[PDB]
Amino acid sequence: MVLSEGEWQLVLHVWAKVEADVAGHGQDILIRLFKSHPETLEKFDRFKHLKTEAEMKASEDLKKVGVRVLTALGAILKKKGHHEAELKPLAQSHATKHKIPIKYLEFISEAIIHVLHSRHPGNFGADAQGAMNKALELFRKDIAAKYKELGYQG
Ligand code: HEM
Repeated sequence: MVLSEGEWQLVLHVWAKVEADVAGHGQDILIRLFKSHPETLEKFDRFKHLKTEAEMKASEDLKKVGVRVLTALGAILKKKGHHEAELKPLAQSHATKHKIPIKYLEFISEAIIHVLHSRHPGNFGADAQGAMNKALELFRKDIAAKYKELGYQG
């Protein structure tokens, strides 16, 4: 798939608002994930222990990870589709070290859209949301293809 410049602009425009507070958004997206799809939390040996949303909120470690998640995602989005190089090492670690199914990338996508929707209503109307969904869809499809090449495709 291919996004139009207009669609990229909508993505980048909300993203710029996310960038005003990476850590806070990182935290909101992960907690959202963990709450909606608790099975995802099992994938994190580091966080597995966290029982309640309050604990999750208090975890500096969880916060730290959210920043790394968003930072990486942000770098990919800014590439506007030319993200081969950035994807490689991400696909390698997620497929071979972390074993993260495409399904779970679907769930995080859903959490991202949910949080942007809540926090940036004015910059996240139907068009912007559609643009974001395409971008996240393109990410997922390219990562899936890499998984396959790497022997995981799952
Ligand atoms: C938007 C998609 C995601 C991006 C951009 C992303 C990015 C990252 C990055 C950059 C790191 C550090 C380097 C590395 O290990 O690759 C990381 C670690 C990790 N990620 Fe992803 N990831 C995403 C989705 C997920 C999902 C959905 C899960 C599981 C449900 C997952 C599980 C992990 C785990 C368990 C680690 C290592 C955590 C630790 O021991 O600190 N990630 N992730």
